Amino acid sequence: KVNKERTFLAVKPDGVARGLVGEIIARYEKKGFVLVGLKQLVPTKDLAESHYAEHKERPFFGGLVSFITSGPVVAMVFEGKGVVASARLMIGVTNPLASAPGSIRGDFGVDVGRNIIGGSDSVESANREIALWFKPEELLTEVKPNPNLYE
Repeated sequence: KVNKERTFLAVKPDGVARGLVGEIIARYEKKGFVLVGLKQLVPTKDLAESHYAEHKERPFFGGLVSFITSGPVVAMVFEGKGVVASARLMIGVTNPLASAPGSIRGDFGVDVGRNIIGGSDSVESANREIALWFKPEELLTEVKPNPNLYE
């Protein structure tokens, strides 16, 4: 069902180094989304290249891959109604300087290349990304819907 949609979010090495992990997780918890997967890791080049495959024909791909593998990342899966599009709205837009106050990039970022966090752009991409970053055994099996959040 609709309330069981999931998205993949990565706090990138800049977000981790700046001590923004808890702030970010708290925003998603307060919204009512449920954490169904979480880990810190240093991504491998193989994983990073697959993660960023949509950009592989562009010159900036190499820099995205080098950066995401340059230090720890906090990988997360959140679940809830419309979580893919909502999590993106909560992040802001590609340019942090154009991101509205209240959004994560709007409150915390200034540079496209140090954009703190990325989220899946679609349900199809989210399913692909979740399977890339997490083994099925690392994900919660089932979330009972909170009646205070869902009718």
